[PDB]
Order: sequence, then C-alpha cells, then structure tokens
Amino acid sequence: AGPLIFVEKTEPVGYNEIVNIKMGDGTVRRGQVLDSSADIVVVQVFEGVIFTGETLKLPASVDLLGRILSGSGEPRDGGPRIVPDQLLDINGAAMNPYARLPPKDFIQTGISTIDGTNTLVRGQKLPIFSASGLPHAEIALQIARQASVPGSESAFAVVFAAMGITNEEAQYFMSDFEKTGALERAVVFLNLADDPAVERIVTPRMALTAAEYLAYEHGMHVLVILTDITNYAEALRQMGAARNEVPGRRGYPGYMYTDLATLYERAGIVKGAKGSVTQIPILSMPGDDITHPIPDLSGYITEGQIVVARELHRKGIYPPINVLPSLSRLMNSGIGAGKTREDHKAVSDQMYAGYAEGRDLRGLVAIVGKEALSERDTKFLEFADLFEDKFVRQGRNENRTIEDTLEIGWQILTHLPENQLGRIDNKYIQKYHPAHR
Amino acid sequence: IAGPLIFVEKTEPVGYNEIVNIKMGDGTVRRGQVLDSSADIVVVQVFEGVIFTGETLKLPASVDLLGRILSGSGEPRDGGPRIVPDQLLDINGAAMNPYARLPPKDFIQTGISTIDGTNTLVRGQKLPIFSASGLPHAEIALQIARQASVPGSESAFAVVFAAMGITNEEAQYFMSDFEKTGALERAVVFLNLADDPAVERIVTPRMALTAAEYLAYEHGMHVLVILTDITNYAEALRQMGYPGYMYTDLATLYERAGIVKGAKGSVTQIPILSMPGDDITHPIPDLSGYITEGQIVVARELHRKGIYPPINVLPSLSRLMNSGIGAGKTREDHKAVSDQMYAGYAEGRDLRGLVAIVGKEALSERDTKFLEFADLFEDKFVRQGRNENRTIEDTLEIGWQILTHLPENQLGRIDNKYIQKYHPAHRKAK
Ligand SMILES: NCCc1ccc(S(=O)(=O)F)cc1
Ligand SMILES: [Cl-]
Repeated sequence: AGPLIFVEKTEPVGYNEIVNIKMGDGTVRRGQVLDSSADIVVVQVFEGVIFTGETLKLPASVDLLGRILSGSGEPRDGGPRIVPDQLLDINGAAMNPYARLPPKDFIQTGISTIDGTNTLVRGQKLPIFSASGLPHAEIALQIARQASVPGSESAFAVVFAAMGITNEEAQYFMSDFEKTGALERAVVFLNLADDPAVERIVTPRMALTAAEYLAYEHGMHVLVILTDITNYAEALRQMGAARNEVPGRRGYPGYMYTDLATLYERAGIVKGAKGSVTQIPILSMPGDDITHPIPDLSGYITEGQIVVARELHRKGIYPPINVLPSLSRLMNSGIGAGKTREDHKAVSDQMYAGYAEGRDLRGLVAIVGKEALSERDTKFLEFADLFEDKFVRQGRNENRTIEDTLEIGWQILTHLPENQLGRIDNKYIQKYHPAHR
Repeated sequence: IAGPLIFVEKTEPVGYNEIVNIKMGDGTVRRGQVLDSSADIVVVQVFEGVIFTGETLKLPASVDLLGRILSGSGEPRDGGPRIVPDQLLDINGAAMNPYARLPPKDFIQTGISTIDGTNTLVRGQKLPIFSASGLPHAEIALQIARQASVPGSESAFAVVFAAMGITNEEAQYFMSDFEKTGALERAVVFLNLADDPAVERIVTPRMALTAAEYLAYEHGMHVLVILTDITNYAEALRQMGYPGYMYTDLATLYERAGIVKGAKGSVTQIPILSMPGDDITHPIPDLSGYITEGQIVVARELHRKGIYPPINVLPSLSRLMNSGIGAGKTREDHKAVSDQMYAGYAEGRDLRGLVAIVGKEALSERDTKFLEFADLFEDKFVRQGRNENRTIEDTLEIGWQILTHLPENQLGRIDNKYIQKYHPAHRKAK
C-alpha cells in the first residue's frame, strides 16, 4: 500500500509474505515481500508468527571515500568491510537532509560544453541524454575525475555508481579511479550485469544515501554520477510485481509510476547550506520500447539536459556534446562575478547564437553553394567549424578551468566580425576581446 | 554518397552517376552527379551543350494551392485539376531567399495549453514535437493544424501540412479530418504514401517549405508548417545506420524557417521527431540538428495514465517564448503564471517521489498542497479535448484556478501586482 523498502535477507521468503521490519530509526513496519536476492528482500510497507527482519543499511562513514563497493555496499577492492559511524536506511527516509533552498554556485566539470554553455550548479539534477554506442560512460568518468567546486569552503566528493556493467567495464573503472587518484575523493559503487537484479535496484539508493550522508553530516558538496538509469529501469521492469505486467494496464503495480521519482527527488542543497547533492544521471535512449517498456525517463528531466550527439561522434569529435539541444535551467545561479567570471553569460550567449547560425548556414551552403554565400555568412559557417573543432573537442584527460573555457571561447569568437557580436555588452568586448584587452 | 541533394525535373533520360549541370534561379549552373531517379524526378548530388543541363524541380505556386490536397510531388490527390501556377518555384530553396535577419517573435495560438501556456510557439520558430512509437503525436499535429491562429495579426494565416511515408488509412483519415472541419480551406496538404517512390518522400518537405515560403513572402502570410515525421524522412534517405550526409541534408530543411523580408509574413515549423520502437530494424537517427529553439515532449507516462494530449511541460522548452508573450501579445501575467505552474508542477512531481519514500501521511500539509497541485495540473491543464481549442486567456485562467490550490504565500514566481490583479481571491469583478 506504500513505500518500497529494502531488507536484509536472513531466510527464504515467499511472494506476498507478511513481514515485520525493524527500521533504521528503531520503529517497526509491517509489509509484504515483492522480490529477493540472496542477501536482500524488497518489501512494500503498509501504513501504520511471522518473519521479523531489519532494513538493509549503508555503513555510513567518511571512510567510504577511497573505497570501491558492489551495488549492496560490499567491498570489491580487496579491502575490509566498511566500519560504520552510522547505519542508514537507503530508501531516502534517513536523515531528512534537504533544504528548501534553490540550487546555486558553480561545479567545474572541466568540460567546456558543460561549464561554458550549460553550467552545472550545486544541488542540480542534470542528465546526460545519450544512446547505445555513444561515449556517455567516458564523459561520466571524465567528470568524476575532474569535477571540483572552485573557491568553496566546503570539501568536495564524488559518488560514482555504475549499473549493469560488464566485468571488463568494471575493471576499467576501477583502474581509472585508482591510477588517477580520483578514488581518494570518491565512493564507487559497481553493479555488474550478472549481479542480482535486486542488487541493481539497490545500487542508486546506496549511492544517494552515501551522498546525502557526506553532504549533510560532513558538510560536503557531493556529485553523484549514475550510469545508466536505463539499465536500472531494465531491472526494475522485471522485479517483483512488475514481472510480465504492462505499463498503463490493469495489473501494472502503482509503485512503478513513482519509482523513478524516488531517485530524482533526491538532490539539492542540504540543511545548513554547507553541502549539497548534485546528480548527473545518464539516460540512454533504450531502442527497445516495443519489447521492453520501461518507466518514462522524462520525469528525470526538469532542470535541463546534456545531449550526446551521434553526428559529432561520427565526425570524430570527443566529447560529442551538441550544445544547441542542451540546456541547464539553473545556469544563471552558478555563473558570473565571484563564481566564474563576469563575461560568462555573454560569451555563452554569443557562442550559442553563432553556432546555431553557422549550423543553419551549413544547410544554406548545401542549397546555394559555397561561392554564393556572403562574406558575413561564411564567417559564421566557419565559426561553427571552429566551435566544434576547438571548443566542443577536448581531450579525455583535458581538464579545462572555466577561465580556459572562456579563453577558447573568446579566441574562436574573434573569427566573427566585432560588429556581429550582438549578444555581448560593449563593456565586455573592450575588457575581454583579444583585439582589445 | 557525399554531396548535398538537389532535385531536378526529368526532361531527358539520365543514367546513374551521369555528370550533369543544374540551372539555378539566377541563370548560373551547379555541377553534380545523378544519384537516383523516379520516372519524373532526378536526385542529383552536387559538387563544390555537351552534357545534360537540368531544370530544378518546381512547385506550381499560386494562392490556389490553399484548399488542395497533393502528393509529395505536388500532383493532385483530391480529384481536382493540376495547379495553374502564378510562378514556378525551385523547391530546393535556391531561387528565392525570403528570410529576414530578424529574430522570431509574436504569438501563435495552438489552442493547446501545454504549448501556449508554458512553452509558447512564436512566429518564425522551429519547435519540434519530440515523441515515440505508439504515442499520439499525429493527433496533436492534426489538432494544431485545425486550431492554430495568430490573434490580432494584420497578416492572414495559413497551414502547410506534410505527411511522409503514411498508410492509405492514415491518408484517408487526414484528408477526412481536414475536409470535414474546414481546416483544409486555409491549408496546403502534401501527403506522401509509404508505397510512393522514396524519391517523392524526400521531395515532400521541400515542396511543403517552398509552398510556405511563397505564401509567407509573396502574400504576406504567417504560415505554419507541420512535418510528420522526420524519422520517416530519414528512413527514406537510408533506403537511398544512416548516411553521413544526412546531417547536412537535414540542415537544408531546418534552415528554412523565420520571419520573411518585410516582416509581414513568416515560416514556422513544427517537425515531428519520433523515436523508433525497435532499434534493430529502425535505427535511432540523430535529429538533434533540428532542436535549437526548444522541443515539445510527448511523454509515455502521461499517455499510460490516460491523459490526452500527453505533453510533459518539464522537459519541454520554447527558447523564444519571451518574444511571443505579455502585454499586447497574450496577457501581462503570462510569464508569471507559466513560471509558477512550472515550479509548482515540478515540486509536486518530486513530492510524488517523497510519498513513495515516506508514505502519503508523512507529507507536510504544505507539501500535500503541491502534491495535489500536480494532479490538478495534469487533470485540468494538461488534459484537454481533441477538439478543445483554448484561447490563451482560457489557459491562463485554468492556470489561475489551479494555482488557488497553493498557499498564496508560496507563489514565489508571481509578482505581487499580478496576485492582486488576477488571483481569483483578489481580482475585482468588472
Ligand atoms: N532505377 C531508377 C533509376 C532511374 C530511373 C529512371 C531514369 S530515367 O528514365 O528517368 F532517365 C533514370 C534512372
Ligand atoms: Cl511511466
């Protein structure tokens, strides 16, 4: 009748078995079993002799940082089990950590097509929208390695959670975190394709609980990277009461309509305002809607999105992010004097407009021929190439500061006639344009 | 297959890979190579007396295109006579540049609240409908074709409706709907059937856009072009993953929008971008080139819940909305009401998550109001009849009514001046 909770399995259980559960806060719930792995039971609680169990707990400690764990929080790094400061329920009920404050202030990802044009702010949920065969995992990993909060008095941490991945992918992520030293400031949760589906379902909840704990109890800005929500959804649609039931039809369980919202609700500035939880969920377009209907991923898209584009990938460009369909709705809260730089908005606006114009002119060029294009139009056409070649394109290991990003922006903007810079205040042209300054 | 596609009248027999000249609207010629052909239309890939010099494929242009149903090649499909042209216009877009260097602006009333209210369509904009297999994007497209208008515009309004690769049953349905509602009288309708030559499918949006340019520029009209659907267009390129040149080819479609020279007309596009239900047989194309001014998102969640039209405003966006709203265009309170409904709906939807974490009875009284607001938004604002044509006033007033469910002190996005003037609890009866 109510919330799904996650319980430590201590004996075999049957479908719809009535159970009593001891919660993290010491209270008890009664509920019904939906599904189970070897170690975990999924229980749907009721409001207000049988099996008595305890909830599955995150072993919460600052010593989570530097560790690589399974989806259930068990070590994968050869290290000892986490010694907990606190044992926390994982479904979101623990801590009540979120403030009623808007997201704000800069997270530097080091990727120009995010920081420059679609800025990530602390407390935001900003999905990466992608598809099979595109390098969204590479982008996610690069952000994990590079992200920081310039000028903040609060410490920064990363929670990286990968779901449904292959053995070789897991080995790769582990090696990357270890060799780069990104592991020092990260908690890494790795769920394998062949791990139990219930473990996959618990994975983002373990990750979000760790993030909330570090943000709220330790005053950290925490960035949570979740790759891939689509993979999570493929497990969900075959778990418990959803098994062989069809979305929108009789028999499809109500919790399937709100499950994704239990994940996307969990982001924001935390109480005290010294910390925050920011999410970058990867949403890969599944390709199999007809055979594998999943919960609508649109619910996760309320504060913008970063779009990975096959066009740019096929051009040989990494990261292949198309800024034009990309958006950060909270960008203005994270940029400008004292955050990035005063000319940030102006430079972003002008690059966006110039790139959009240049891309339209690729069409016009095809319609009339290169020789028929005006000199002014040719400059914008060329600007779109410069934008893709110099601004969009950056190394896998290239961590650009926002100043680096804005400088590249100004350099490519010099290709346009100064009189065509309609989105940039004259004050910023005089102060920052390379032909001046 | 590298160069851009140009369409040429079949006036003489041609062969594959034959090198040809194409005569352009200004008397110059471009050189190309024959890629493919139907009986009447040659597809040339362009580069950079002795050889074939071809004429561009032409639209027979006249105001009498209005009220007609044509094929993708412009031939009558309505039993009527062939169009008698005032002009023969190159459909490749090259003989005439009607577009002004002006930003899109001013209101197009679709009559659909989740467009007009929260992500307003403006004249000259390209605003795709982003949808997927099994969703009612075609119903939405037809509803917009029936309902759209430009309130208070001195310029007359027309619709160009182009459907690509459709079944005979869909064709009959579209024709019937245009005819019986009278929507046909202000429209030029281009219907390309699935079994029509693939060449005619790729010519279809170019015929449509040429018709819209002619009406907009030569007759001072605001023209709304509805193109359904681009995924099917992309598949025709495939049967002629996707070819590399597709991205440039799409730009030849999406460049063709905006206010026209003189600013008494415009070409606005609503392309339908539908994601295939089966990746294996119908690969997912990168149509993101078309998405530069926002998107209207058709959502499975809302469709599953039995709501029409199933538009989720939160991922939807109109980048140019501010240029189409307010005093003299819609109403002064538009931006505030939109901002507040968006914020309230987003908060309510997050609170659906919280309910599924802590249980409904654990929510605060305040949070419960926002939770209930999300239900009201979906049931009263999102939901509307297939033939329910809402004025912007109607949609703003629905908005105000549902906003009364929230505590007045929680209306952070609304200027006190608009609360005093328009909030049902304060507004004076006049
Ligand atoms: N197989 C279709 C290709 C084609 C079809 C027709 C011609 S033509 O007769 O009009 F010259 C040329 C090439
Ligand atoms: Cl859903």
